[PDB]
Amino acid sequence: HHLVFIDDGSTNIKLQWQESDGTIKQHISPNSFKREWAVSFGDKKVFNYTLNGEQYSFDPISPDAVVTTNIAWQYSDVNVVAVHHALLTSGLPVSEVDIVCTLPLTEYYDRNNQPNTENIERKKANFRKKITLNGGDTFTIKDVKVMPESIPAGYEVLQELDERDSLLIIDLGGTTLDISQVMGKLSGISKIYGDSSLGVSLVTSAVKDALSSYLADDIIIHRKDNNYLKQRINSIVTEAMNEALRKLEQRVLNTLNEFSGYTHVMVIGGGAELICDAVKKHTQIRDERFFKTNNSQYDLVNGMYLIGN
Amino acid sequence: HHLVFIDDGSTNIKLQWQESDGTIKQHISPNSFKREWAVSFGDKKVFNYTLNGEQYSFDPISPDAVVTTNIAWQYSDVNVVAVHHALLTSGLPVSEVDIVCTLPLTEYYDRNNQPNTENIERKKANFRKKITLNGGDTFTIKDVKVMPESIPAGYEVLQELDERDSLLIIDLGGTTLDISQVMGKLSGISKIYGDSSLGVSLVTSAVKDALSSYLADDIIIHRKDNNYLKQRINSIVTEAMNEALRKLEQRVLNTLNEFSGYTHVMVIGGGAELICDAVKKHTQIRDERFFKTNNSQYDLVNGMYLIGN
Ligand SMILES: Nc1ncnc2c1ncn2[C@@H]1O[C@H](COP(=O)(O)OP(=O)(O)NP(=O)(O)O)[C@@H](O)[C@H]1O
Ligand SMILES: Nc1ncnc2c1ncn2[C@@H]1O[C@H](COP(=O)(O)OP(=O)(O)NP(=O)(O)O)[C@@H](O)[C@H]1O
Ligand SMILES: [Mg+2]
Ligand SMILES: [Mg+2]
Repeated sequence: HHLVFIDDGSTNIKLQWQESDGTIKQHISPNSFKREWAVSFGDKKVFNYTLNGEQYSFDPISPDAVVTTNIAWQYSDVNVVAVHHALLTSGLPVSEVDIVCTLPLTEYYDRNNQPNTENIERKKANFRKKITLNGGDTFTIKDVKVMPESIPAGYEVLQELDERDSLLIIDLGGTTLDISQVMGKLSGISKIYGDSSLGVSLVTSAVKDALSSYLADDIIIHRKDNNYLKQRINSIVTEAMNEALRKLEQRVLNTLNEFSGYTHVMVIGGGAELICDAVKKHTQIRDERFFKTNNSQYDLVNGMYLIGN
Repeated sequence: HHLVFIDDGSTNIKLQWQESDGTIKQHISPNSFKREWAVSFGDKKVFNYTLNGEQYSFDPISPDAVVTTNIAWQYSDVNVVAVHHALLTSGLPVSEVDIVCTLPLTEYYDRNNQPNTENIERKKANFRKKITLNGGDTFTIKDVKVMPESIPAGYEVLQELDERDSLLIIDLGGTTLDISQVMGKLSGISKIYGDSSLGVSLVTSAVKDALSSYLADDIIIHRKDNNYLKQRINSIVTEAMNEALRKLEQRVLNTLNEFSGYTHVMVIGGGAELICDAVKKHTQIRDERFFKTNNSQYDLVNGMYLIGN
């Protein structure tokens, strides 16, 4: 079977898997689905699913998309649809697959930092829900393993740490800021933290107000090039973005005040690039001990792959 | 002992209690504390606390206030400080008190909608942490009981419902939208929902951007009076607020699509007035079965009082 590692996040589903020839592929797919089939009169291609006697369709523009920011989204029908759609648009041949998926830190672990067995099993069972697609066959999910978010992204680093050092893993997602503090060699977890009131979406929504999702996203990724901005549009948007970024940074730095005793720091998630500078400065962590990739939104799923593949 | 009912929310702490003479009092106190004593050279009055060998002070203006939007805030040192400060500014005489406090729906209950016993006990034990105040004595918390959020606010109504009807309780807080669907006579809970990516703060922050916290709060509460706006300031702020409100409404209505089979609807929390209209319209719930007070931010703590007092 193909083995697919899946970071099913509330913004995008990230996939990683190894091809027959040993080539490693990554994939990303939005999770925007409405609880209704999409109608095409001939122009658009549509992905119309049925899950539990309910219609779903991929829809990246309707405002009536199903919410994905609630806690129980991890165990929802629409999550299952989102994962099947990701598989279906990945380029993998339709087939039986084993998967490894994630639960957010505060779902994977209980408030005593021990694995939450009931949540883990609920996550596995969710993918037994049966799905159909109009005008095509669907992947068949077989074995399901569950990992926590965060930890796998830091594991390659954790292997190099003294059992006594501890890595601070800072994950700024689209809708959440989650942080773990983990003992070297993954000998234990000293602290877990989850705050769903801040994510990249703060900045995206701010920019959007000053003014699709793409325009704002493009404006943000190209904030360092003045000609792109002037070109892409027709000074206000700019100030708004900088204030959003400023407020984002302020709150992230506030959050870090909840942690101490860490010797190493790593920043992951799609928002890593937006707070990287402010986090390095504030932590005063000597650079050899500060970790950030150039593909931050895939750090988790890559770490999962290196562990479980 | 005085018995104090406490809704310790991430924005404000709400208190309710009965006086010796049977008079019912309510109180509200912000939860903004920095992990450091506040310095007064003679002008300001300061509340400087020590919790676990750590300094805290009430601070409604410094940006470095301790975060209160993370999940574990319910079990934090700073929560304990916030509750003692609320008591201390309530007008109650300093003394030994029994209290009833709340856990959010998704902390009080596990993902199988059964009471989470470990979380409940962790909440009780939190108030055993010892606290001191500079230049004054602190209340002594004795017995602690814990109720869930939401349910108590709807209980007076639930008593009147057929065991077969079900009340949809919609709680828009400062940082969270939580919803329960409860069988009449509190015979059971059919569904629990928690989304921490939306709250009144969306609107408050939007207004603030268009431009203290008060100015934005005042602008919002008086959005229906054009002279107040013109007077309070020096058209932009207006459009921004209306777009924030519009987006708020859109997402709340999206959330309601996750629920069905309810015969009654109730809207509570500080944000109830901001979505009341859109919720009544969208639900198409006949008015005798739609419940909203004129003191929405105290609905929970009042319901707790009526139950436990
Ligand atoms: N280099 C970058 N600069 C700016 N934004 C980025 C960058 N890379 C990714 N993003 C965006 O950051 C957002 C968050 O990405 P991501 O962390 O993968 O979301 P998520 O995992 O699905 N959300 P969550 O459930 O809260 O953890 C997305 O909208 C990305 O497009
Ligand atoms: N009638 C009103 N109109 C507009 N805003 C209001 C009104 N009443 C209260 N608010 C505000 O709404 C916000 C949310 O209040 P509240 O629901 O009590 O917060 P909370 O319980 O502490 N937050 P949370 O932990 O997310 O549940 C506060 O900032 C209030 O000031
Ligand atoms: Mg993520
Ligand atoms: Mg509340």
